[PDB]
Amino acid sequence: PERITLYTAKICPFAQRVEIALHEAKAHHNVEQFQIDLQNKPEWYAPKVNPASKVPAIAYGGPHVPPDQPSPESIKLAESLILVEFVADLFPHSHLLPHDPVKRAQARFFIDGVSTKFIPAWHAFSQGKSSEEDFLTAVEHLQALLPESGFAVGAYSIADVALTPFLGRARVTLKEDLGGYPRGEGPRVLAVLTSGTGRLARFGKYAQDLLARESFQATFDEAYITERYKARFAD
Amino acid sequence: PERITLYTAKICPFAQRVEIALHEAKAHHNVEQFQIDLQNKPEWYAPKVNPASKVPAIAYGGPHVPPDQPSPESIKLAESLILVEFVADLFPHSHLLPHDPVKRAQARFFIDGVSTKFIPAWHAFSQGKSSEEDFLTAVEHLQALLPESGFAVGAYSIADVALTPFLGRARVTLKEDLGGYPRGEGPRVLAVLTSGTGRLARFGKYAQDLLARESFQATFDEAYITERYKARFAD
Ligand SMILES: *SC[C@H](NC(=O)CC[C@H](N)C(=O)O)C(=O)NCC(=O)O
Ligand SMILES: *SC[C@H](NC(=O)CC[C@H](N)C(=O)O)C(=O)NCC(=O)O
Ligand SMILES: O=C1C[C@H](c2ccc(O)cc2)Oc2cc(O)cc(O)c21
Ligand SMILES: O=C1C[C@H](c2ccc(O)cc2)Oc2cc(O)cc(O)c21
Repeated sequence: PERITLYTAKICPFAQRVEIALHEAKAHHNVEQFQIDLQNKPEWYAPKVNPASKVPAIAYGGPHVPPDQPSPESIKLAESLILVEFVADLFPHSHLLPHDPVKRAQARFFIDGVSTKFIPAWHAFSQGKSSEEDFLTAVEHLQALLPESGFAVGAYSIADVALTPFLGRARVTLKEDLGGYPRGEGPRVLAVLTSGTGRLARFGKYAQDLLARESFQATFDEAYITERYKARFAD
Repeated sequence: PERITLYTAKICPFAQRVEIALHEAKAHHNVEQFQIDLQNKPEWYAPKVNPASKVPAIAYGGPHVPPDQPSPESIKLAESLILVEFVADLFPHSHLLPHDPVKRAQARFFIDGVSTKFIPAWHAFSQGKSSEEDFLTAVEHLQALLPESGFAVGAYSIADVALTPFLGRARVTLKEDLGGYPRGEGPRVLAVLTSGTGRLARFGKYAQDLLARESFQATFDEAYITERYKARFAD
């Protein structure tokens, strides 16, 4: 494939999706990363890379240029789920996208559930807007899609990529009691989520497997995430 | 491919996405259609086909069975965008999915814009919730993605599939003054949208092309849609 510049941020779970994808493709050392400070975005980012002014975004092909001076000739692509599929499409030996058409749809249907149920339900619960049961209900929906063993469609796929950055950050929010509920309520919810027992037994094992995946650990600055998350709550 | 049963409804734009896709694949006469009455859903639909109780849904493979008695052995798939990609994946000679990885991402990015901007903005405006300018702004976003000529990425693709059912129904809503604004306001907005002139000139030509596409006309019961839409407004 042509040269890739990835515009990312350690803080952003949507961006880690693309970092995980590149790492699964064992291409993480072939691409140039540039970190965007989301509180102080470069003035060139929105007009030259992504008018939505969000990470991730990729500059694909074109001449060799400094990453803070992206070329007009590179192809600009945004949206983490789309970029994950682009990475699968560019590096087929990654096996991110299953060959079988049925298995692809099931991976993409799981992503739909990550997108329309888990993430919004996590957002609402971690901010104190909704109930614990609303969050657990959304997780049980995903659990019900899981096969008896393995990842979302057996073999690791884009489905697991979509979920993992939000799972690992939720773990941090809950382990450290940053979810807006009294002390110990956070850690109790983590155990429900990841113990491997109880109503979310199967999801708990799956969660253990997602967070052990090499690609996740290598692209997850837990110390940086945990430090930022405590400061945010402190306000 | 194995046998396909498609659970659909003339009224539903999300379902027409799959009908358009099948027709582009020149496979519309190979699949069994079953019409779901969304006001009186069969009792077997949710437990045996799609627990979300929505159309479209596909039963894939399995034995030959009556469509109102779907087999446990067929693979059940739901979500119109995912089913459109499944159809592209099953019938590659349809050319619904471009070969080039960059062109696929651009088609899918357009769909993201159809999904996150056009459809929600149309929904809000057609019900009287938001402003005309909010709707036109969302359309101009899509316009800005269009190439100088052709469909969303040049060649017809899944991108155009995603949009067309909502465009053709919006046309009906607006032509017939069913949008909640005084008489003539509907028809004025249609001309803005489809004239090929003005601020939405390029989109207007594109709209002309989407609504002339054979696949759209063959899967669009305009008389049935127009009759239902007038009755709805009449309440
Ligand atoms: S997490 C950082 C933000 N990213 C996104 O919101 C990406 C979401 C996209 N829809 C996607 O790609 O999935 C970000 O960059 N936000 C900018 C900001 O600071 O508001
Ligand atoms: S238009 C008919 C309804 N379909 C959908 O809502 C499908 C949306 C999906 N998210 C998709 O596939 O894109 C439907 O069947 N509604 C059931 C009802 O009557 O409420
Ligand atoms: O069709 C979809 C929609 C789904 C999605 C659903 C809701 C949402 O808010 C965001 C994404 O994401 C996807 C991700 C993919 O890799 C491939 C797909 O075909 C889809
Ligand atoms: O990644 C996405 C998300 C996009 C989408 C975005 C927002 C939304 O609400 C629904 C869908 O739909 C898709 C449709 C596809 O064919 C392939 C894709 O990769 C995607």
